[PDB]
Amino acid sequence: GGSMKIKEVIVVEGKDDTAAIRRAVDADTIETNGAAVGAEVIERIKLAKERRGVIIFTDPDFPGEKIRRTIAEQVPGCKHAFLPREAAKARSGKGIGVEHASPDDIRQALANVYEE
Repeated sequence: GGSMKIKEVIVVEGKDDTAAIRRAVDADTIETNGAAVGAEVIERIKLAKERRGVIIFTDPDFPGEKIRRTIAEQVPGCKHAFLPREAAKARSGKGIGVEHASPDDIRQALANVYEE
């Protein structure tokens, strides 16, 4: 048994990121659908950050990192989750993307945001 529930809202790129996350944890997500984010979505992320915290979780390539840096600049105090080293490799599993990550690799990424 067992399950992991996430208090923070998880900010992700798209629908397949949300799907991979939901297969791993009980969590709410906000999808940016890219790095050109309107003020309305930024406002929703800011309100989530202030109320519950936010974890940004994007792909370890240039476009995913561009989303991450864009949100971090516009919403101070977001947390950041990263796939473990092995899962992030392009030659391990199905690739580098969050959308392709196994449930335990997503849980490890999220667990590593917390000090203890």
